[PDB]
Amino acid sequence: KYDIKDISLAPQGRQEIEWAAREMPVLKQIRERFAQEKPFAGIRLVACCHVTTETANLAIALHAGGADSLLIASNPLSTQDDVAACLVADYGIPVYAIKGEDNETYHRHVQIALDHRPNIIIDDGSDVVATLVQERQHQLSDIIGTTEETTTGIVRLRAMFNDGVLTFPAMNVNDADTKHFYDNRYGTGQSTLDGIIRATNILLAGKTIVVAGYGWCGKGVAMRAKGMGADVIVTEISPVPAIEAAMDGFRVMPMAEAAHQGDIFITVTGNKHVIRPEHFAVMKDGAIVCNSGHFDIEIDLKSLKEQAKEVKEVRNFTEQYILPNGKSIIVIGEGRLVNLAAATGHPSAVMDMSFANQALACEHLVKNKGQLEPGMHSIPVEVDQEIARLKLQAMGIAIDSLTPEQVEYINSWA
Amino acid sequence: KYDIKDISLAPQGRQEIEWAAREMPVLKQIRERFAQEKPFAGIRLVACCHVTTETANLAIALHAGGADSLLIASNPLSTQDDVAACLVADYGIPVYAIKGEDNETYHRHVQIALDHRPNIIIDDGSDVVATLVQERQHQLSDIIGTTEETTTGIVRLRAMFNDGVLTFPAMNVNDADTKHFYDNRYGTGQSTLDGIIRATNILLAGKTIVVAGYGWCGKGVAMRAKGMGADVIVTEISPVPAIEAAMDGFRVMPMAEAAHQGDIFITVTGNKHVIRPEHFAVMKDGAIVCNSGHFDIEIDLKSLKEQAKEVKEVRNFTEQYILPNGKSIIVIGEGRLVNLAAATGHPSAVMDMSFANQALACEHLVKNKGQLEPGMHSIPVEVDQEIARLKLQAMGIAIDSLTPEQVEYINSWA
Amino acid sequence: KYDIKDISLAPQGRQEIEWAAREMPVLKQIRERFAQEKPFAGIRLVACCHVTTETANLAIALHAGGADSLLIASNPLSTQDDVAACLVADYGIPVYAIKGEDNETYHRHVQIALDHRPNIIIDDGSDVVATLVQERQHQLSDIIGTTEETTTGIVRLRAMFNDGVLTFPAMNVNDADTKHFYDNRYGTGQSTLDGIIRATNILLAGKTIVVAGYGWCGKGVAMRAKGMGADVIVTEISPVPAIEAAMDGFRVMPMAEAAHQGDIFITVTGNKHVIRPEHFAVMKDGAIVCNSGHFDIEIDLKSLKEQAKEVKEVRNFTEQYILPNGKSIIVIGEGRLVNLAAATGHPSAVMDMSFANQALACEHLVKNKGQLEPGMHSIPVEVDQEIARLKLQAMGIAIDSLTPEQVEYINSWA
Amino acid sequence: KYDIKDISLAPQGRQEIEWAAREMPVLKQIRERFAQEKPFAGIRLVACCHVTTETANLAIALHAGGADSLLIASNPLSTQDDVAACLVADYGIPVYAIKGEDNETYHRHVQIALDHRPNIIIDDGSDVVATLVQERQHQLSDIIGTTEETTTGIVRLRAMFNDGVLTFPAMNVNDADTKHFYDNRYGTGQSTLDGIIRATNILLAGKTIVVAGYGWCGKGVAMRAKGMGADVIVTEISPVPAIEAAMDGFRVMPMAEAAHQGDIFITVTGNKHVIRPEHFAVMKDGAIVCNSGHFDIEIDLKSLKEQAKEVKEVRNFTEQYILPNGKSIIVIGEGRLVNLAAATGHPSAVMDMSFANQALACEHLVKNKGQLEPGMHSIPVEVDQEIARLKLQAMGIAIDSLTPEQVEYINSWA
Ligand SMILES: NC(=O)c1ccc[n+]([C@@H]2O[C@H](COP(=O)([O-])OP(=O)(O)OC[C@H]3O[C@@H](n4cnc5c(N)ncnc54)[C@H](O)[C@@H]3O)[C@@H](O)[C@H]2O)c1
Ligand SMILES: NC(=O)c1ccc[n+]([C@@H]2O[C@H](COP(=O)([O-])OP(=O)(O)OC[C@H]3O[C@@H](n4cnc5c(N)ncnc54)[C@H](O)[C@@H]3O)[C@@H](O)[C@H]2O)c1
Ligand SMILES: NC(=O)c1ccc[n+]([C@@H]2O[C@H](COP(=O)([O-])OP(=O)(O)OC[C@H]3O[C@@H](n4cnc5c(N)ncnc54)[C@H](O)[C@@H]3O)[C@@H](O)[C@H]2O)c1
Ligand SMILES: NC(=O)c1ccc[n+]([C@@H]2O[C@H](COP(=O)([O-])OP(=O)(O)OC[C@H]3O[C@@H](n4cnc5c(N)ncnc54)[C@H](O)[C@@H]3O)[C@@H](O)[C@H]2O)c1
Ligand SMILES: Nc1ncnc2c1ncn2[C@@H]1O[C@H](CO)[C@@H](O)[C@H]1O
Ligand SMILES: Nc1ncnc2c1ncn2[C@@H]1O[C@H](CO)[C@@H](O)[C@H]1O
Ligand SMILES: Nc1ncnc2c1ncn2[C@@H]1O[C@H](CO)[C@@H](O)[C@H]1O
Ligand SMILES: Nc1ncnc2c1ncn2[C@@H]1O[C@H](CO)[C@@H](O)[C@H]1O
Ligand SMILES: [Cl-]
Ligand SMILES: [Cl-]
Ligand SMILES: [Cl-]
Ligand SMILES: [Cl-]
Ligand SMILES: [Rb+]
Ligand SMILES: [Rb+]
Ligand SMILES: [Rb+]
Ligand SMILES: [Rb+]
Ligand SMILES: [Rb+]
Ligand SMILES: [Rb+]
Repeated sequence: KYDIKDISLAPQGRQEIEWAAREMPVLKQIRERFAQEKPFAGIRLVACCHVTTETANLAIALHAGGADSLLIASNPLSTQDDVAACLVADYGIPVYAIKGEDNETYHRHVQIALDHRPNIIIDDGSDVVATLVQERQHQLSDIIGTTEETTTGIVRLRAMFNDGVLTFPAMNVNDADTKHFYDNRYGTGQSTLDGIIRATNILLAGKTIVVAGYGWCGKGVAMRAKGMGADVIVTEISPVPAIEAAMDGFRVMPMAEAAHQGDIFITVTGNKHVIRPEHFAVMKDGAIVCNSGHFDIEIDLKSLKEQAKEVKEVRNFTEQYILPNGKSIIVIGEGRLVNLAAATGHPSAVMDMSFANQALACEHLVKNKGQLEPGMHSIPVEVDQEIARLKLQAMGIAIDSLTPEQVEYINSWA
Repeated sequence: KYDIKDISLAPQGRQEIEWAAREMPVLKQIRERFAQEKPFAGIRLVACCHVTTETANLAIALHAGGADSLLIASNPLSTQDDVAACLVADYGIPVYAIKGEDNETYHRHVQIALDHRPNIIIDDGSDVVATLVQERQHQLSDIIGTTEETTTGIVRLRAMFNDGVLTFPAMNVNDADTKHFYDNRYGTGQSTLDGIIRATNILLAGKTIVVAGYGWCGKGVAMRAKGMGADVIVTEISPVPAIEAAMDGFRVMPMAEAAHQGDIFITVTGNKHVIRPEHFAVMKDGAIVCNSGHFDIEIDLKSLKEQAKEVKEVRNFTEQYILPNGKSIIVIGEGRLVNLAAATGHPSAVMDMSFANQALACEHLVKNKGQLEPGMHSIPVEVDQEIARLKLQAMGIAIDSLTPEQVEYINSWA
Repeated sequence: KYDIKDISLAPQGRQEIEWAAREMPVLKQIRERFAQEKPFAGIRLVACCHVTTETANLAIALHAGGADSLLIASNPLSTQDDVAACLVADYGIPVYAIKGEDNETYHRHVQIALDHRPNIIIDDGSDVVATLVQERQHQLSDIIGTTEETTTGIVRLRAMFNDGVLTFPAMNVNDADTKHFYDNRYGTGQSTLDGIIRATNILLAGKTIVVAGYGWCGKGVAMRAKGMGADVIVTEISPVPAIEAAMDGFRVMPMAEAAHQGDIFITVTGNKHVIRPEHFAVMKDGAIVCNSGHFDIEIDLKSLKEQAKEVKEVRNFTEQYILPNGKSIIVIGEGRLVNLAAATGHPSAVMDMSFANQALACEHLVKNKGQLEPGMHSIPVEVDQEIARLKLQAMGIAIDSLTPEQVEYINSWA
Repeated sequence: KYDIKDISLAPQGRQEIEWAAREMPVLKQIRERFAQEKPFAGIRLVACCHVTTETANLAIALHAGGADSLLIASNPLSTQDDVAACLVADYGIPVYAIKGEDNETYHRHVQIALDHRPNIIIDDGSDVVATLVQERQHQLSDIIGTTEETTTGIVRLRAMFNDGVLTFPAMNVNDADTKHFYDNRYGTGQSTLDGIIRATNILLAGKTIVVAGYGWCGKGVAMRAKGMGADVIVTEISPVPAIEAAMDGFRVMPMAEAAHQGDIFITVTGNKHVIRPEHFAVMKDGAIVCNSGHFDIEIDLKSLKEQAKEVKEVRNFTEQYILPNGKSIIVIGEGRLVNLAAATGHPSAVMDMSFANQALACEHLVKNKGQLEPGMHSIPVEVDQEIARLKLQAMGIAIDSLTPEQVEYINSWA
């Protein structure tokens, strides 16, 4: 079966999926090869991903390869209901995903997905893999391998590995060059601001925007906020990215100092409770807070709800918390990934490369079944580099190649 | 009465109007003085504006001042139907404006507006003022003055003046410092890209974006396109702004040369047929064209429709024209103002200053009734500067002031 | 005769003058017409300019036109001694200008210039014109007109006008579009940072740089400081440019608040005592202060010297003032124009347009002798626009032109 | 003994060395510890480095640690003669380095340095290490280890390793986070443009600048050229950095296409013959070419000299080659590292971290003598991270630290 909002949205979803595919030519080439070679014949697969037009294009590629897939939502607010209807109605792919589903429904979907007995699990944040290892030790025989889309999931998998429970291969998709160099940086940079503007309509120019974290995502968000005229503050816990932020022209300071100054706060750390009650207490009246790291827990919304004497929905995706002293704190997207909650996530141009990595990582797991050591595996260099070559070609860009004399010069030392 | 889509949308419109008001503190101060002083007591007023949350806040301010106002849509795609509902149901202000109305409905609304016998007309593009002068010479005895919001309207007013038919005062709101330095540049820069992204979800980074025109709007569009990672080309007809664009790091070239290279074309010239049939024929497969100047005629869409063998709707706000050779041209928003057709227009932060100028220009017209010469009047300097002082204060920014000795130094030449 | 450092430097000066001429093609075209038409036959001329390779190219053009010219230094630190040598030895043009000359030498040079009995005076800062009006009322019968290169000179001329003593025509070269849109903004933006880096070798990335003033020069300085990775603070006295700086992404605040934070301070206001004793006392240990407005009095160096217990020369163009608490304040170029004191001033590409305006303004004065009203005259629009057309062509940039139907559309209001 | 230009320059060199040390506080702390602990007592050391004020501060730190050092120039045009005089006269350190020395003198200095019988070799480009391994196999017993400052040297060392001749430990200083993230990127970005401007005085705004290579140095040069208003073209041989360049807003193309368009060409590839005769032949008349990669061979100057019918020195650091068809090619710095040839190299702020890595890498080699495997060693993470911590502290920047609960969250997976 399936569990979706409205099957009648399938014609609209089909339209949106085809529009998204215009900038996914690398994944389109992979799909056409998969249709011929059927690498996933007889394989059962579970994908826990954001249910978007880009994920649909990945799901259709795995379907073309013969995979018996089941899809569930990575996050209650990121699901595109028209996409879910199209995958069920047009491709017969079971989808368990409703935009705005409660937590009980989400956990039921994880159980149904584990009952599919997947051989391959594509995960985004590692929730299904963690639940497999904790609750379904008796199913581990099914597992050929798993993949992990995002930085937060990679951290979880390392914790699993160090705990001695990562007893199967897991492909580190996030850390492929063609994933986090583009998706995490340029994709998040544009789509995070997109979500903020779609939720609030606010002018970014002249605002002070605080970016917590200066890794791949933070560099992108700060870069684009600056491009839109914002005064950017960066917070960090490590000195190397902190120095980078300073030399990129941004003001670096502890969050306690930034909390007095920000008009908009954006967390992209992958860590818990980066913005806390002692920070809410000193924020400007009407300060906006939002999260672009995989889990909402980066903002301590639980404490904010306790502190506040009133909460009201002021707009789509926008809630106003009123503190007992009468000052307000505006939260976008209930603290969930603001690019996917309030807009449509990354453009398909960067998801082409992220999901090419997903598709070829799944092919890698099956082709090498019985030959991969348990634990985390990076994407093979040849795969990573071929995705880049294909994407640069599809963007219409030509570059140079080394001559035999230049190759001789590199290998020379005298 | 009125002519709107659905009066049941009024509670939603009220919520949106109040959200937009948060960054209109200057206009709010004017509203509060107007409610005390009633400068528009006994005055009938027509406003032909984009029916947005920002225009609503202007209409409420004129209402507090005593104006007997009637509002019609400047453009069929920019009307926000919940705003129209709120103005009718909560303020008793007649609104003739339905999103998506046809051309005949629009011209019927203009005739209704003129039958209101306004003493003051606020216009955006000067269509109502042109109709008044053309068809209603007998009504000119009613006119205390008019105002004009946008650059294309100022150009039409100059042509009316030179034709000898501008026989009343017209306030040049567009060219106030606190209007086109901010609205036209920073407002359009953000909101134009907002409309493109809401229509297409396209990644701007890595695209070649052609901006036609490097005036106030084109400077803003190019600045923010560059900030979002695009490769920017600028076209021009005048050498001073062309040199500026070169020294700002942009490529400058004729549109015939840009036509082969652009991925996204954005017209902001105020002129007719800037993108032409001979340009469509050489564009890249899947090039996107859109317009952010007041009238759609900047793109020769009539010719495009005759060159195309087929037109498809690919998603909201987006049409795909397929040429006989199979290549596609994408049009956003039917060539209408892309920021207002596909998104919500400028943020309220800059419309605060634009519409503070409108309200104070109307006050200037009434206080000086029977004393102003016919023709175009600029916004008085003391007014323009007071809007800037109030806005800067409302942004929480403090600056310096000259000491008495520094003042003496300025007036010393020895 | 002349008064220069070393005439043996002439071959070196000739080489530098010819290098600078490569990006002065507009002025070269004017020189070639002048040599045919001789507009300055029988005219005596004084030029008080920065004695640079660019001024040399201007002097050569006036010479080709027949001018009996005499050149003196506008500023003791900006004189290039090899340029002075070449103008004397190769062109027989009297030059009174020695790099590093003392104040008494400068004032002696002004007296020599006035004894030349000029009919035309080109001034930069209006010092010679003020001396002429103040001391030489009997010579005013010689004057056909004067010109003024820089913003501070225009301000002094306005004060002369309002005092009733501007009894001849003065051409406002600074405010020509092709002057202060390019020279003042992009020229100063690059050359000011050039002077700072040549004086100090300091990394700009990661520094907080305070720019006093956000007019044409301050916009350029802030733009390029930001481009080099600095955190930029802007101070102002007027709200319109303050809002601009905020929407350009810069922090705006009073200088008293900036004084605690800046690593490098750059004054470009045209006003007196913008950096003050109460600012020195709170600056960071090792803060650098410099001036890029025409006169050094923008920084209160007199007070700094009295607050300091000791001053050391730390390298060329750089002085270290040590305060009693042991903290240091670094002054570049003794507070004189840092681009011209520590480097070579604006690139010749923008001086081409500035000094094309000078040459054509002198021609305008002579062709209209005995016909111009006393007071300030702007550069004629046809002149300003022709300079822009020639410069754009010389940069190899082609743009569009309106078709006949597009022209008709502009003049249509119906 | 020693071999320098002029011992009388020592007072000026002392001044310049002290000025440079103001932004080298990390290396100053290392020097003070070294003065106490004497890690290099009884050690002989050779450094082949650019003989700059920053290298002098490193040499003084090694001297404080008890090292018996000898310094030679890495490059004939980068030597600062006043620094060389100060090291000889004030510290008794043998320096063999004359700015502008011929190739025969440079090779003699390498022989004298090898006759010092070093135990530690600090190299920049690996020339001395290669000569040791090729010519002095009988001295390898002396060697505790070597270090390598730059990317080109690292490539050479890998070639040595793969050839089986890297029979001792070599510290990869270049690839430390606190080296190539800042030095190669932000340092080269500023100092390369500094050198171009000091040599030519050219306005960068409005020029087309071609950057060959988009690694750490290329990203910096392109970023700063764009910050100065240039239209930037990037050439590459690999698709990952090529896609990055596009998404950063730059035009990516093969060098054969860029050769027609560039006004200024900058090579930062580390490879041979990136700009070739077939490229010179299509360049604009007056195109400027320069190199910022360690060796000049990135530009085929040998072929340019053969093709040209004439060469003349048009300015300091600037040569004009005239081709038989009369077009000119301008070369800066004889194709040598333009930041060091025409200016003073990187600011001391970034060399503080690069040379902290050098100093602590030398301490690491001695502390671990007899315990390091032959081959290339990366800088230990704890050393790399401590340099960053110390530099961030000295820049006056404070950041956050993880709470115990955040640490628990990272190590958790369920
Ligand atoms: N919303 C999206 O579409 C999207 C896309 C990609 C990744 N992500 C998520 O974004 C987050 C960040 O990913 P990334 O690739 O940038 O990771 P990263 O490892 O590259 O960077 C994270 C950075 O945050 C810093 N940091 C950690 N804790 C911090 C704290 N308390 N305060 C300040 N800085 C802190 C770290 O020092 C590091 O520099 C993860 O949750 C990842 O899954 C979201
Ligand atoms: N969409 C919005 O919200 C919005 C906001 C403000 C203004 N506008 C409109 O935007 C347009 C531009 O206004 P502006 O204030 O920038 O005007 P402007 O007068 O300051 O600039 C227009 C520029 O376009 C150039 N130009 C004219 N015809 C051209 C052509 N054929 N090709 C290339 N360049 C050409 C002109 O030389 C000029 O530099 C007007 O139609 C105005 O009404 C729209
Ligand atoms: N060094 C150069 O090569 C060079 C080149 C051009 C002009 N200039 C000089 O630069 C100065 C500025 O010229 P401009 O064209 O930018 O002038 P402008 O009139 O366009 O701008 C000056 C700005 O400074 C602001 N200001 C004035 N007093 C201030 C104060 N006390 N604190 C802060 N802001 C203050 C004004 O509000 C204004 O916005 C003048 O002295 C001019 O002669 C120097
Ligand atoms: N001048 C300075 O002060 C300074 C400072 C640091 C490093 N360097 C030198 O700069 C050079 C580059 O160093 P890096 O750290 O940026 O190296 P890197 O390995 O990070 O980057 C080099 C880049 O050039 C590209 N490339 C190689 N051959 C090419 C070709 N033929 N055409 C185009 N692109 C090509 C590679 O794909 C790579 O992306 C080296 O020679 C290094 O020693 C100089
Ligand atoms: N349009 C999208 N569709 C699917 N996944 C997305 C989209 N935008 C972002 N993501 C992914 O979501 C992850 C965070 O949960 C990121 O690693 C990113 O790859
Ligand atoms: N949010 C908005 N509400 C009302 N008018 C707008 C909005 N955004 C842009 N405009 C105005 O529309 C005019 C163009 O028709 C511009 O001059 C601008 O002032
Ligand atoms: N290279 C230069 N040669 C001559 N004058 C210059 C140069 N650079 C700046 N100036 C001029 O000096 C004036 C300031 O005194 C500026 O208005 C500017 O036009
Ligand atoms: N100021 C400087 N002093 C010494 N070495 C430098 C300087 N600037 C750049 N370099 C170094 O030169 C190397 C290239 O030969 C780079 O790796 C860089 O670390
Ligand atoms: Cl493949
Ligand atoms: Cl008011
Ligand atoms: Cl001419
Ligand atoms: Cl240490
Ligand atoms: Rb979508
Ligand atoms: Rb080599
Ligand atoms: Rb709205
Ligand atoms: Rb010069
Ligand atoms: Rb130096
Ligand atoms: Rb966790």
